[PDB]
Amino acid sequence: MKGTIVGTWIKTLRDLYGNDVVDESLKSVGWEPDRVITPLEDIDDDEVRRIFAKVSEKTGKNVNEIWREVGRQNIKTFSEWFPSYFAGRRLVNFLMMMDEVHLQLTKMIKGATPPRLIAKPVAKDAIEMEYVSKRKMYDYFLGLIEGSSKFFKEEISVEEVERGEKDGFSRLKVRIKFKNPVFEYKKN
Ligand code: HEM
Repeated sequence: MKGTIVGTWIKTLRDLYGNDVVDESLKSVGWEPDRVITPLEDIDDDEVRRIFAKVSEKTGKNVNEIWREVGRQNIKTFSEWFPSYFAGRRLVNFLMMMDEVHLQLTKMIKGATPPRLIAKPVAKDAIEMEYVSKRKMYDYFLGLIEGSSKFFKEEISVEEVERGEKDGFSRLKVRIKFKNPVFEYKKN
């Protein structure tokens, strides 16, 4: 997992559960105190899993609930650390550019496996976004979407269209419907 992104999760976990829980969890995996992660750094997915397992143990909360809460709260963290991706954008534009952003931020990582997040308009007021990744981080995915709605102050309804798993890849397709129209038909 891209290091700086794990960095956002650490900050978000501190916001949710406190420095004691987080410090203890990072200590359990040998994380240097006040460790600063650099842009080219990659952090083992298993290390991330172990950090979250410790937070779960200490807070008594199920790991899936933690990922859901982290997703909901991490958008704020992203808006502070990566402000350029939010400036002058509407929620629909933000969501539609995510697939490209994830490809961009993982390009120079050995064995890059970013999640695919292809979104496609399906109506004047809705898009279908399909999460595809071997990591099966459904709760985090859904949480970020909810947090994005809150950050952009644009109400949406989210319905699952379908989910599945094949050859190690998990997929979750959701239909995101906006209160007001966001698209209009134009000649192709
Ligand atoms: C400006 C905001 C965002 C940035 C900069 C960003 C960046 C990233 C990056 C680089 C990773 C690491 C991937 C890897 O190392 O393979 C990641 C993970 C992830 N991102 Fe984002 N992300 C943002 C917003 C979102 C949003 C809005 C969604 C979903 C609607 C999303 C869904 C995910 C998921 C589910 C993962 C977890 C890894 C996986 O499932 O395979 N991200 N993000």
